[PDB]
Amino acid sequence: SRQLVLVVVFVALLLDNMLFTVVVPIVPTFLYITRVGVLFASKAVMQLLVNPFVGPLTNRIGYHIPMFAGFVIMFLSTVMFAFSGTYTLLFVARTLQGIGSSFSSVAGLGMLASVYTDDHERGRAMGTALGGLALGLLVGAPFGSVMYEFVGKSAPFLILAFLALLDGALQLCILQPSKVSPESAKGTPLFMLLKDPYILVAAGSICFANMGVAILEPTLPIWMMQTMCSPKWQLGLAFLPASVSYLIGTNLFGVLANKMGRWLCSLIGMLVVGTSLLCVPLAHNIFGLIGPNAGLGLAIGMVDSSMMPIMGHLVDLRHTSVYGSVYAIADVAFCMGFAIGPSTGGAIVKAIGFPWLMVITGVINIVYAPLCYYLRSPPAK
Amino acid sequence: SRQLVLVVVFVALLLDNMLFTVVVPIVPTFLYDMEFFLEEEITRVGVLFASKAVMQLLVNPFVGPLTNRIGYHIPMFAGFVIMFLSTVMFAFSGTYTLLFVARTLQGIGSSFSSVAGLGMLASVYTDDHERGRAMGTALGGLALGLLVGAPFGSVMYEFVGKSAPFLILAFLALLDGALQLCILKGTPLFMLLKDPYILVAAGSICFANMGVAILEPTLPIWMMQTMCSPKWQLGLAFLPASVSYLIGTNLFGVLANKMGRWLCSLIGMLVVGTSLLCVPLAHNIFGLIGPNAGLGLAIGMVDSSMMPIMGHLVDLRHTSVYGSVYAIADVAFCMGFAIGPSTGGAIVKAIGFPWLMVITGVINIVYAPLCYYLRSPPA
Ligand SMILES: COC(=O)[C@H]1[C@H]2C[C@@H]3c4[nH]c5cc(OC)ccc5c4CCN3C[C@H]2C[C@@H](OC(=O)c2cc(OC)c(OC)c(OC)c2)[C@@H]1OC
Ligand SMILES: NC[C@H](O)c1ccc(O)c(O)c1
Repeated sequence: SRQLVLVVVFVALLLDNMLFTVVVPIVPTFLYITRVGVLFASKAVMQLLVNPFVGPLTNRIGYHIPMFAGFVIMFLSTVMFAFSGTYTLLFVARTLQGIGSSFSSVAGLGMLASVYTDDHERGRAMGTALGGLALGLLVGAPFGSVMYEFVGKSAPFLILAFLALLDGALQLCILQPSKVSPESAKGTPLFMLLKDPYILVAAGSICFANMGVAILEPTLPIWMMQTMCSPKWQLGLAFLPASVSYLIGTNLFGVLANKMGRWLCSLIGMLVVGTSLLCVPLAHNIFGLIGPNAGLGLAIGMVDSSMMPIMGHLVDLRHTSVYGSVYAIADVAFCMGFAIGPSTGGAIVKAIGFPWLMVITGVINIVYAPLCYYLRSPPAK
Repeated sequence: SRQLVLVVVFVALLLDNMLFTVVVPIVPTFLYDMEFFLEEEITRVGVLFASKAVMQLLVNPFVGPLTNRIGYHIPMFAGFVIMFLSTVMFAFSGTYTLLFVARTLQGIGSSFSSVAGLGMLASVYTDDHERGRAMGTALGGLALGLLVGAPFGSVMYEFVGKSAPFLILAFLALLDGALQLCILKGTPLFMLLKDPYILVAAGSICFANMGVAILEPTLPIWMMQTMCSPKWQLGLAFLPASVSYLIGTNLFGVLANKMGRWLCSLIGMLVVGTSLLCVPLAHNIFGLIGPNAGLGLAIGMVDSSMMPIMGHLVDLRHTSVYGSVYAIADVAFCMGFAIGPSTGGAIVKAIGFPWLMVITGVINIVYAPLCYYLRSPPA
């Protein structure tokens, strides 16, 4: 039944981020710049304030009930999006989407770590989970775009709700969301784990790579309109190479980094993240961003697939075998990088500028890259 | 004949590089043989290896006016003589002090020979494209000397005794003198290190070359301490470095201009740092074929991407001469070979060699973002 758990996480993370990326191409057309920016950040902020309360929560109720709650909140958010047509209602739906995604991500990654106890196999299970995440990000944009250009606004949200119902049936079949079972092992407190430089280094690498992508997310279209003066239909396709490379890289490197070397995988991934971010503000046309964006996506996939099991290896080597808090910290890094991007990108660009922002991010990644060597062989307990 | 000057300069540079890289795997073994504990003498070994760089740095400014005053053949002949004494002293020295004098003489003679021979080659070939054919051939001979000398002394220290390779090199030096025996300005360097762009390029070259500069005095001792390899493999381990450097320099001289020189230099510095980090984890001679080959390829990348950048920087702003790119990278070379081995003894005494490799790799990686300064430099 171990494989069956991965199937849910493949589909749980598939649909959780499908609404996260299907709402972007329907909101600015529907409501028709700062006001729209704060809307997207609602998922990031609200999940950040709930992650510390979710980590220890999984130590007493298990990963099943939080996942079922995330499913329920997914259903409610998508159905509310299907009907609500005001700024406040969309903000509430976004906040619900963020909180439910918090449960879904944390519980899914924790249960994936728990049910897989071999580092080599767990480096491929998480790789395929991140591949499903990349597939969801790939399919979110064209889905909503096409069925808003044709079927109607409530159509894609209704279809996603039906797929969520299928997900609930699947979780009733295999995940068993019926009873609360506390974890036998007592996880270490979060503020012990924040004092461990190894977990700090891993979380920092993840947070800095995802900050490199997150800052690029909203800031890139503004730079495109300012410099290249390009139509709208290909702006979403601009990030398509990055997401495709992320999917390919997460699968391949979940296969490969176990034999390549985890520390080396993270180091080279951060180095290519830095180099790609340096080269990104140098492109003079849409074709010029295929290379740097593809490299950045592959690098972020490398960092994710190499540090996602590295957290489990660290917690198994030093701390106890309770997995909620470490992935709570990792998702906190993810979500903080997500939050810092859109709410502050305009101010950062107006103050220093996009090229200097990318240079700063890339230099931080490069200078931080050697610190990943600290995880080559962390001492045991 | 003009080709005679080419062959004599080729032999001179080849012999200089051969001596430099043949003193590498013999001095640690030679010192160990006398006693039969190298952590106490590592500092003196580093100072000995840096003596040539220090002495060359001291004597470099005088050679210019010295060459102007008396000519080229006499200082070039002086290099032959001092190299002969260096080879003979290496063949017969038994104490540390004698070897130090031999290395200092080798440095003085190397400076004399290199400067005088390159000046004579420039004087004879006034085609202005010839140097590109003749200078390229001379540098290829330098690369061949680096390729051959390191395993040479490694190969023939357990087979033909101790002074055999040095005697052969002295005999070749006699042939080099015989070949030459039947024969017949702008922007001084002190103002070329006041520009931050050229300083960035020179620092890149020096920090990339420091990976091998530190390796030369301490790697054979590390091998004899941890792996217990045979005495004819210590100089063999540097064979992958030479092969990788030749492959990388050719390939990237072909291929670097299309992807951008700054990107090639940045990637090369990053891979230099990664390879120097990977070096301490090698657990046998076979394990070092990967990291050492990668480090050699990385240094070749850095050189092939920096030398054209140095040429462009010198041409756009200052008035460049045939040796401006040679001089600036040379000063980086001597500075690296003097500051690496000199502080290497102290660093390995305080902390292990792996920490030294980690430190050098970290400096290279952190300096790597500084290569953005050279992306389209403006007057
Ligand atoms: C030692 O003797 C040197 O110092 C030469 C080499 C130094 C260093 C090195 N030592 C080793 C020792 C080993 O065993 C212990 C094994 C491997 C290595 C390697 C591999 C890496 N490496 C580089 C070697 C290359 C030489 O430099 C040039 O070839 C050159 C080329 C140019 O144009 C193309 C120039 O510009 C016209 C120029 O002038 C500035 C110089 C350099 O200086 C003459
Ligand atoms: N884990 C998500 C990752 O940061 C990412 C990669 C590529 C993207 O186009 C994206 O929106 C997010």
